[PDB]
Amino acid sequence: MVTVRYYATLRPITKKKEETFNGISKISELLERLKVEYGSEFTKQMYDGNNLFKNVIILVNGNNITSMKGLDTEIKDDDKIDLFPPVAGG
Repeated sequence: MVTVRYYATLRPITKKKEETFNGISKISELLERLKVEYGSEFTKQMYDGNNLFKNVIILVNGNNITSMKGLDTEIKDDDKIDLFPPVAGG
């Protein structure tokens, strides 16, 4: 199982702070999963202006993906993802 943390508008969107997931082993599939599971309400609540994911900040197993991989980023055995609100959001 993989643990995911919410800090951005996603928190008040799902009414939670932490939850587990299964089936996701990559960031690319993870992000797309959030928009689907949470629906458009999440994508819109996060989309401020034009783009959001382009500024979105996600930490994989405690580390920025920008300093490694973009959408092909993978998670470690630890399985831990963090979602924070981008400078464009809010």
